[PDB]
Amino acid sequence: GSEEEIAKALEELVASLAELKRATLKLLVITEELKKNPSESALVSHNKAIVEHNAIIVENNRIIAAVLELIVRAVGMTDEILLALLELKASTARLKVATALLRMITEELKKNPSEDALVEHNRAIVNHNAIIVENNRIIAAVLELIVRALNLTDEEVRKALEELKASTAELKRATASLRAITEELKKNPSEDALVEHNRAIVEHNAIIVENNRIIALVLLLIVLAI
Amino acid sequence: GSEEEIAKALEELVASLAELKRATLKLLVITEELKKNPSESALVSHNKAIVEHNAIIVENNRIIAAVLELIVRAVGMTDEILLALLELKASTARLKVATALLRMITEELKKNPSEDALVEHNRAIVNHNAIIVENNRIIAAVLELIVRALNLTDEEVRKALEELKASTAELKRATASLRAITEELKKNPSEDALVEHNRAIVEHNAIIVENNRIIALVLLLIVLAI
Amino acid sequence: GSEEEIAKALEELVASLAELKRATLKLLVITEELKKNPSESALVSHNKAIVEHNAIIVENNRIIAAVLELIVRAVGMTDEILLALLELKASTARLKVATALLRMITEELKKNPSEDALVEHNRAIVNHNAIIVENNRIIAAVLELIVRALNLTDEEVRKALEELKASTAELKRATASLRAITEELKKNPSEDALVEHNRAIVEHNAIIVENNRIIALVLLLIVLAI
Amino acid sequence: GSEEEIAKALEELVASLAELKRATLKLLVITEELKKNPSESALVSHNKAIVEHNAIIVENNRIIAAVLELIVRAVGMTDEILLALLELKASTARLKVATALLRMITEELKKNPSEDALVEHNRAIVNHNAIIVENNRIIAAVLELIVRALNLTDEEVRKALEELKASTAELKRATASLRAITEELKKNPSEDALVEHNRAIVEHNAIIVENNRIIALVLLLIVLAI
Amino acid sequence: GSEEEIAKALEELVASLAELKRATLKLLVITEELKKNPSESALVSHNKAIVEHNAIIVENNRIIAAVLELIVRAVGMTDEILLALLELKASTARLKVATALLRMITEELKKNPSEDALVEHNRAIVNHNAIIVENNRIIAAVLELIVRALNLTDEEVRKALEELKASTAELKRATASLRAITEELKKNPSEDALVEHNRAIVEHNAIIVENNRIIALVLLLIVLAI
Amino acid sequence: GSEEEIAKALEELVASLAELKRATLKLLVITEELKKNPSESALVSHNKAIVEHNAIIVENNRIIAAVLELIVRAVGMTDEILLALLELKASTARLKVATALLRMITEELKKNPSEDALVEHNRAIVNHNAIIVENNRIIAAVLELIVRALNLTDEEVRKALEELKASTAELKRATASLRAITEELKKNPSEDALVEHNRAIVEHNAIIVENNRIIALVLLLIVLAI
Amino acid sequence: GSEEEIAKALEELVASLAELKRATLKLLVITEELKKNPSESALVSHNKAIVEHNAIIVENNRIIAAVLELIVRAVGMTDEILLALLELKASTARLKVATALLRMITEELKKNPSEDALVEHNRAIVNHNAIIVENNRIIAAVLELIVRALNLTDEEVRKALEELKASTAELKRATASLRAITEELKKNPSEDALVEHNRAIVEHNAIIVENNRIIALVLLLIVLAI
Amino acid sequence: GSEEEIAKALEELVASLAELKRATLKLLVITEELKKNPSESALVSHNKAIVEHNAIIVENNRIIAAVLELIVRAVGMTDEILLALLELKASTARLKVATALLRMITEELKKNPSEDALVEHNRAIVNHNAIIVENNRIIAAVLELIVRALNLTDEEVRKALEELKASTAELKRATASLRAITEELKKNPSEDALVEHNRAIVEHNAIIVENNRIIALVLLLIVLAI
Repeated sequence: GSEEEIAKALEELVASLAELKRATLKLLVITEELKKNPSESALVSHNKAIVEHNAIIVENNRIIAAVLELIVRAVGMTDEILLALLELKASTARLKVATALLRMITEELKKNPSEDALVEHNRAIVNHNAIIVENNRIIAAVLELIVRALNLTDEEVRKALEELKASTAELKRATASLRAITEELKKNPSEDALVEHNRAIVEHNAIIVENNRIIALVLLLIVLAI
Repeated sequence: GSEEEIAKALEELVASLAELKRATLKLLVITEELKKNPSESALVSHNKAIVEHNAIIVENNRIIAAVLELIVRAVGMTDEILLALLELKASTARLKVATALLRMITEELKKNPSEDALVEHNRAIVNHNAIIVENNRIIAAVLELIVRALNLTDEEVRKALEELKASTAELKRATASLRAITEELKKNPSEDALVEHNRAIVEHNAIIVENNRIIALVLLLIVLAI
Repeated sequence: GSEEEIAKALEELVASLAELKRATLKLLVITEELKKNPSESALVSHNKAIVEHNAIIVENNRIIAAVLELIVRAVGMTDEILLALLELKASTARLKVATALLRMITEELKKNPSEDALVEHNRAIVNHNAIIVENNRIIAAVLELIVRALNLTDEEVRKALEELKASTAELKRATASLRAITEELKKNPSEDALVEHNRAIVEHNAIIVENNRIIALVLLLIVLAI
Repeated sequence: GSEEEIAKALEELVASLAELKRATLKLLVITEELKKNPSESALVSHNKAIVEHNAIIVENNRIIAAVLELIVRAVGMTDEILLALLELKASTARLKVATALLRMITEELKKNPSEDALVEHNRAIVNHNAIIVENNRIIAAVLELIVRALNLTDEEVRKALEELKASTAELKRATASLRAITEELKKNPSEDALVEHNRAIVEHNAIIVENNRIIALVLLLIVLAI
Repeated sequence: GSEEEIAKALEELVASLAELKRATLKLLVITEELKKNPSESALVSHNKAIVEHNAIIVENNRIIAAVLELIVRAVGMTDEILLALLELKASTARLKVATALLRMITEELKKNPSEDALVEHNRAIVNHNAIIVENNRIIAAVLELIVRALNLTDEEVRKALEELKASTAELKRATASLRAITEELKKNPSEDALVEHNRAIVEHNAIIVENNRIIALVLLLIVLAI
Repeated sequence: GSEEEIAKALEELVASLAELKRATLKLLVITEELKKNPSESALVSHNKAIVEHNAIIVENNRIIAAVLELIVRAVGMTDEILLALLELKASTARLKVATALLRMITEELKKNPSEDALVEHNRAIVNHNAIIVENNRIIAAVLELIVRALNLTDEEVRKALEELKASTAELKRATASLRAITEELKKNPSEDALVEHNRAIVEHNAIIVENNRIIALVLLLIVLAI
Repeated sequence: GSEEEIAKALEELVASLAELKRATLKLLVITEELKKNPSESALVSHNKAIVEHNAIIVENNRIIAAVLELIVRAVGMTDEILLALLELKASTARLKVATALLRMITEELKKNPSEDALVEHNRAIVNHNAIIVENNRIIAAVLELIVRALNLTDEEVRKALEELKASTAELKRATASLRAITEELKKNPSEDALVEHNRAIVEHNAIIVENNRIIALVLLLIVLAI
Repeated sequence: GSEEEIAKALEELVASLAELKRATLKLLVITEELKKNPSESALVSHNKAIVEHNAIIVENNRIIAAVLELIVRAVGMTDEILLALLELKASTARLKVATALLRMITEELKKNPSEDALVEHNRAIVNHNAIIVENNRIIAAVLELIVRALNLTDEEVRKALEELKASTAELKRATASLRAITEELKKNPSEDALVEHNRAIVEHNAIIVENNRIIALVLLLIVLAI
């Protein structure tokens, strides 16, 4: 795209980041309220709020993928870039699918809530997040390839990629930990467990938001360096 | 006011009536959903929907009081009209107060829901409706006075007033019936009772909406007859 | 307004006239279908179609009043013009009120239809039309005053005013005739009467549409002569 | 506008000219058919075809006015140009009004044809054409001013302006002649006269089409010279 | 564009070149027939054939400009390239305008032919050709810039550019010669002159076709070298 | 644009200049307070105030670029002007990008402040300013071209351009000096250095504000001279 | 506009005239104080007071232009009136521009005062005044046209226009004289010259105030005569 | 308005009447002093006192017009009343305009007094009074209509209206006489004439004060009768 398109889309990206931050703060609020005064309708409303937070994350990742396609068309594709963009477009579609899946089981839970339904819903949230994580790993791989293809020497870019690789390994570890406690919950579901689990989910989402911040710093540094 | 003001306000009134009808249909839907698949979070969400429906009714009654004030200033006050308008303005303020009361105990229920809280909330809904009923009786008394003061001979107006008086006596009977089953619920609260009770509430609200329709026909006939 | 505004508004007027003609043809169709195969749901749907046709007529009269206000501001007010425009604005508001009244009793009929309700609805249609007639008389009086104030000597204009005065006296006679058969129906209501009556209504509406055509010719001739 | 807009609009102009020529040929055909086998339905259909031909001329003049506004914004306004463009915009609106007037009396004739209605319709066609003529005189005055403002020395332009001034004086004379035979017809209406008159109308329209051709040559020469 | 678009468009270009060659051969035929048996209707038909040949050249130049825009978007704009492409787009629009001008004066000649009209038409053909020449000079300048911007070392490209620069200077000389004999004809118009002149026109068009062949060799060599 | 648009936009420009001056005074205040009582939270708040001051500068440069686009469309583009405006539009987008980058690392510093983060933030402020400088150099080159294209002989304009060229060379020198001390700080970071550095930043911003004042004097003189 | 709008705006005009008179008296005071005790800070403060006086004059001329637009819309435009109002709107925008220019060089003088800066400031005041003069000449030409268009025979109006033409020619002569002494000062700048010059400026402003008084008498007479 | 508003405004009216009486006595004093010891500065100061007396009359008429607007809104408008109130509001604005005109030529006289200026000032006073007279005639017509609309049978009101009509005819005669001697003065201006004229002015003002007294008695009787 043109510099006007790229710049406009980065303004939309930073707007989406501000909205994502605000939603993360709100989710932390309702997580505290649930911790202090846990109840069945509180659990249902908290889960629905988590679903809307995830939908904001998905829109953030869509805008990032759009910006990257404009950036790569600016610089030019390469073999490894083209294979990573085909992987990115696949993961984007898989995410839209899992987003619809999550929203539909959310509506089932809202209509007919029960503890078993909360367990199933939490496990489906953990699978949706694992798909977001894979989307972020592919986006990070694309940015790694774009920087290596440019041969960009900016120490600000190298520093931001060291941050992005650290955030990616941290996000893998947090994803594994969340799948582990999810398998615990599935074995021993209880309201106290549902609360501890939703807490760990909110920590995982916070780590994903940090990942999206680092990704946005890499995009901004690249767009300045080209 | 001028004929433009009255006509504009009647456009706002008919818009509010269409909105009220739409909300009544929606409320009947969720009442059926609650009847078929009753649950605690369904009860909480149903009660919150009743609160938003009542807020729409209150705005309808506010617009009616505004129209009547413009109509009476058009025709001129009289002793009994002025005394009924002072009674109307008092009842309007009492309704704004009870509306805030209901919204605040609604937020308490949403935050900390339980069966006892649902009973208390249903009793406060029944008191809010009883205040709406008194508001409608005073508005009907005002229209009765305006027509008798004009000495208006239109048989369409007399017919609509016979409808309005029948609807008013019906609304007294329905209010008494709802207070009776409310005193039963308070004595013997149960989920099955909470469901049967919310059903009776929705029937009472439907009768109030019929009353507001007849009231709007009387206002339209009066504004045409002057 | 400016010549661009007036011309645009006359394009809107001629568009509304084409729509009105199309609706009149459609209404004649359903009148024939009702005559051939009369039934209760056919009666209800015919009345609802008459209500939508009347709403189109009312929008036509609104556009005519707008155009006349722009024309008079173009030429300049005069004592009799200003008094007639205040009479026109009053009749416009009264018409918006009666339009809402009719739509609301239409919804009552649709929801709770019966032969008595059809009679009451037909009488309310006849009153709505009588208000349309008064709106047309005031609009014709305004155009008579505008032409006399300009002192316009065009024989095409004089001819169109002879047509407009003939159409106005014809419309008074037709209105009286329709009120007469309405008083018959109210005395002796029957399905055969409801059919004959709805036929006479549709004839009356056709005469109103002829009046609106002549009115539009007068506006076009005036706007060309200034 | 940009050179792409001007070129596109001149392609639209030449397309409209080809369509206008085709319509003129068709109109000459039906004029001959009417001359050979004159009849009432032939007269009505011939007049309706004249109305559609005039609508094509009006669209041609709208496109010419658009092109001139883009051309003048290209060169820059001047006092006499701006006053002539305000005269052009007024004449454009007056023409849209008379076009709607003509179409509506056309529909009246088609619906209720008679010899008197044919006379009135032919006279209204002659007035519509006289308005087209005034539109063309203003467009020619604008082009005269644009060329004199540029101080353009091209002998091809001077030749085309000598053609345009000759065509304009010819069009004044032909318009006067057509108004003269129209006043004859109005005095002595007969089918033989209606036929001879429609023939003279079609000759007048042909002269207007020649005027529009010369106007388009002037626009093309100007757009090449800037 | 993509390699599929570029290749398809070059297939369209070579198709247009074959069509242009065929048309040039046909035009030489009718030029000989006119030389052997010159006559007024032969002159008119020959001129119309020249107009259709020029229209084919114009379509060829449109396709060349399209291909160049796809090629430059492939390589990237540069200051001098962007300024030459804006000059090219201007010349393209000027050519579409002059093409319409020529077609319209062609139709005037066909309808009302005379020796004076043939002289004027031949002079307008010579001006149209001079515009084609300027279009070709700009296209050649664009290709010169594209090759210099790539820094392309292919001796086949350098050879084709030496041919293109020689053809361009030859085309300037031939254009000047044709304007000289055109000024003679305008001074001393005669049928023998019209024939000798149309012969010189056909020679000039043949030189333009040679220019378009060399241009196409440069485009093909560039598209292979990138 | 019209004289109203240009004048309104220059009123917005002078309003932005007054706001920029006020912000510069405020920044000098807090710079002194930091010098007298330096502390980590004082450093963080000072840096955030510098970021808001830079955002005001960026809005000032956007309004200047808007005015220049209206001015050039008033006079007409030229080759060197169009190339400089494309350079300006690119630099405008690059500035919006770097502005978002700065705001995001500002939020990172505010959330997780430390001395290392202050060093990195100061280096990013110096890069943002260097981009503002490049924006101002391009704007000055554009104004130089507009004046030379008009061939404007006003001695007031020549004087203001000698001021603008002196301010531009001064701004280059100050930018280089600030990058030099930034490389010192990066080598030897300390609180005392951070303070001395923020002082030099504020001096650099003051020089940019002088540049924007001279630019506005040139725009005002040009708009009067056209 | 309506009689209320015109009258209100004339109340604003007479208020602005009273304020202008008061400011002229104050400026004469400080002019005398400067003459008696001339000094650099006295010169700076006197010049700033002259700038605020000129800003009051500019607001006076804005209100006058507003009133004239309401008056002409009351009576109706004409060709020469419309061209003079376009000239007035242009001069109004040019004045707002020169007003901003003056205020900004005023702030430059206040911040960095010197004898050279005082000379430059006085020359810019003289240019600002020359623009005020042109604004007043255009306003007087508009009033001359409005009166001639009305064909107003009132001897009070003719007398006031003879006064207005005399004041206008006097203002031209005074403007030329002030430009002459300005060219002296620029040639031979000295504190004694700066003082003598500021004296001549204050005399010129007094003559402008007399012009605005006569203009207001003409507006009042016209508004009474319409 | 309310009875409190009407009563308060009538208290303001009676206060203004007392002030008007006091001012009339003072003006008679200075008229006598001028008669005994006539001189140019006595003439100037007397005229300025007449201007302040006229300003008091204008404020009296404003308060009366306010009271009438409250009274008519109390009773209700009618066709002739509404047309007279529009005439009253117009005359009120025209009077505010002529009041400003008089005050401004008063300031011109005070600043630059001379015998010619005194004559011109006296003629402008006589025109100002003629506008006051027309204001009073319109106010009397409004009161005549208000009383006739009420159909008020009070003999006190009929008597006061016979007084008001006599005062009105007397005021017409006195106005004509004053215009006659004003036309004498304009023909034969002299100090002895200026004195005799100011005397006749003071007699006219006394008649206006009698008119305002009768008008206020009629308002008081009406407000008691409603």
